[PDB]
Amino acid sequence: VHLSTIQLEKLSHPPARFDNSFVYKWQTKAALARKVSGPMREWAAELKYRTGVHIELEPTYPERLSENAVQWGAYETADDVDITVYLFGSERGIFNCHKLMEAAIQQDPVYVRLGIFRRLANSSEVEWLMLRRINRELRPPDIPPISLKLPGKWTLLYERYKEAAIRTLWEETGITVDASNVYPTGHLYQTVPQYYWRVPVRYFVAEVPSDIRVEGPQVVPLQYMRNWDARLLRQSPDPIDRAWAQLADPATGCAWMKASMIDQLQKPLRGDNYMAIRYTPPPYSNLQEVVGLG
RNA sequence: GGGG
Repeated sequence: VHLSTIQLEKLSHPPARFDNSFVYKWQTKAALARKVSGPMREWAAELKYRTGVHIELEPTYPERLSENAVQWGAYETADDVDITVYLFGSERGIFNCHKLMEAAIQQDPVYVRLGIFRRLANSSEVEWLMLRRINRELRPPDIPPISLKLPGKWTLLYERYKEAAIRTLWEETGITVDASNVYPTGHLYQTVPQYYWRVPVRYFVAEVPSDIRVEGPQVVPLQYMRNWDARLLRQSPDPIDRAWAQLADPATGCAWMKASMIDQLQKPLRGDNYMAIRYTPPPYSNLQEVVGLG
């Protein structure tokens, strides 16, 4: 796959807070600094590949991040959070990186999810392809160790929503879907000031043939659950594990599950209507009836 | 900086 103005204030001398590179500073809000670092620090890593400059963020007034009620007091939303961006690199680096950021501020970095479903014989219900990605141990305090997810990752710099959903679908399942068969189904943005770095998420759906070859993760494959012990996990007290043993393929790390099961499994850590809120097809797709979410 |  094919992998208004920002006022930078040059620091004549670097503060010992970080100790012949140049150092530039940008004072802005989390509404904008969210996009220069991106969904998973990935847009920052890409600004690093393209220009070589390193980026670091820090709240300007972290003390306001501890108050509950509202220059002083609690922040109302995560977008009013004051953020200080520091750029480290050559002068041509900060220069080249400066416009890339000025094009990134106008984009909308998001996480993307492609709900892949298949029809069943003797059926009006459908099954969805499910993954279990094991999260890094350097993760915020509200993110569990293992995430039961549908295929999808995040957009790259300059990448549109649906192409990212198509790209990252193949990266985690080896399945190739055509753009004419992907339909947008919704978007969520639920963040709180303390999680000022959270980006929204765009949702899509598509139907694959019932006999489709599910190869599994094609990128970072050891970052997903596979080759588990069938009996060991069958006695786990977590209902998701007990569901993973019964349904998932240990060779690929993928499982086909009904929407009545997904919402039940996701109910503790998400709530009700998990599938219907995210993956309800639009009427023009002739898919609402076959999906069964209405 | 993981939309479970």
